[PDB]
This record gives sequence, C-alpha cells and structure tokens, in this order.
Amino acid sequence: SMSVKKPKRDDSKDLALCSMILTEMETHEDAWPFLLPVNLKLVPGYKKVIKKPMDFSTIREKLSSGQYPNLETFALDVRLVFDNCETFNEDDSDIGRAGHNMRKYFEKKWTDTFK
Repeated sequence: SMSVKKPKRDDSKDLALCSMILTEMETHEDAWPFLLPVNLKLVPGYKKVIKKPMDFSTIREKLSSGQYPNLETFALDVRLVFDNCETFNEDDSDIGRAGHNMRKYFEKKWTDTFK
C-alpha cells in the first residue's frame, strides 16, 4: 500500500532475458507456423475467428520497441500465439503438435529463467 512495499526484485535484466528466450523460440525447428503473422487474406476464417493474432516476429518488434511494460505482458503474448494455435488447429495436425511442443518449450525456459 502507500509507503509499504515488498523488497525490490531486480528487473534490469528482464528485457535481455526475454530477448534470449524469444531467440531460442525463433530458432526451434517447430517454430515455422509461428514466425510470421498468419496471412489474413489467404487463410479463410482466421480474421473472424482469431480476435487477437500474434506471432514471434510481432513479439520481437514489440519487444525491441519498448512496447512490453513488464515480463508478464511478454509471456501473455507468447501464450496468445499458442492459444490461437489451439483455437484454429486440430491437436492431431503438424501445426497443432508444433503448438503444443513450443508451449512446453517456452514454459520450461520461462520457469528456469525467472522462477
């Protein structure tokens, strides 16, 4: 509350560390469905169904331009990429499996870097 604060967690490396995680996600072999925005002209149904499209390149641009206020808003966008994927793709598809794999990969890096 006012003049009553928990001890100050050092957040000075968060930007660099989120960048490294995102590099690792970018370079994973199963990243290909997620590297670029889904082409809304060429994928029927996507525009209407997926209310907030997100992809790695859009996260990278947001990161690099100070559009994440903190590490939680960065995690929310990464998770959005996978939630979108699950919304549109059957589990039993290459893209559906890619999404599950990437989410797992991300959540472990997240816990190990920050928890």
